Amino acid sequence: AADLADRFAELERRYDARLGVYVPATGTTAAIEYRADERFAFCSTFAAPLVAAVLHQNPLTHLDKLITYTSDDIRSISPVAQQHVQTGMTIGQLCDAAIRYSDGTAANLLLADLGGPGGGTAAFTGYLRSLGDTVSRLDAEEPELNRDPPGDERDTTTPHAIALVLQQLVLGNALPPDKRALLTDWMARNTTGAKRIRAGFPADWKVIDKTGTGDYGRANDIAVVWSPTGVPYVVAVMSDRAGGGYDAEPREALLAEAATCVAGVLA
Ligand SMILES: C[C@H]1[C@@H](SC2CN(c3nccs3)C2)[C@H](C(=O)O)N2C(=O)[C@H]([C@@H](C)O)[C@@H]12
Repeated sequence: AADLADRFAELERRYDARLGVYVPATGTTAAIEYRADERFAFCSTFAAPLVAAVLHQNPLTHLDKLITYTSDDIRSISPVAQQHVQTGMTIGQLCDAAIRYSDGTAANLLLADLGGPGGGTAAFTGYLRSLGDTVSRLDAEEPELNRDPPGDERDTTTPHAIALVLQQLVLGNALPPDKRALLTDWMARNTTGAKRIRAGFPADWKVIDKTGTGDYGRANDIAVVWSPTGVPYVVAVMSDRAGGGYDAEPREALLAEAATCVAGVLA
């Protein structure tokens, strides 16, 4: 706050970055928005609504179905799937890995499970449309979805759009309570987000999140946070550093600082 928009702009200059932030309005707080309707690549953030789509589409015990895969299926960072290729992974294990480790092979297999044209990308986009998101689009799977040139609309969402999607999934009634809890718990146990939105909120706030990182210095985090008294907020922070070209380093610190600024306003 000096003001908030000024603080975000200062961060953009510091990190030679484009920063997008959205926090939906609540009973007593106005929406926080900065470049909130600009498009940014999903990166692995899409895996959160992907898991919601797969959960919604199937009986709960579909989680117990074993999926087999092999060498040519490992095409992207896949910390868990690389370890289990010899035995296979259940849908539940794939959901766990896709969310908690940003496992790209897991995401790819879940896309294939959802099925339909574009290896599942069309049905994934259709799931978002069913939640009233007319903005986001997924066009490729991993790793290609991380590589669209700056400005290209393929594989993008916006801080505004993805926040409203996440709000419905975790806080709203997009999913029945049992599936909602599975999704929430996986994000609660995320391993990839300690230096992002989590870094910006006091330890007595609960944080669940799904990160994303890609080329052109892309670094995102979408989260639901709860105050010490149980008041929830949805926080979407997205960034890229197109000025550094394809190999621009993603800079988590930017997201941590942006989240700290948001937390200051929400406290
Ligand atoms: C690039 C990963 C991660 S960030 C990357 C994983 N990293 C580290 N692992 C151990 C130490 S740092 C850096 C990054 C992420 O979510 O943070 N993300 C995606 O988005 C892909 C894609 C395969 O789903 C991946």
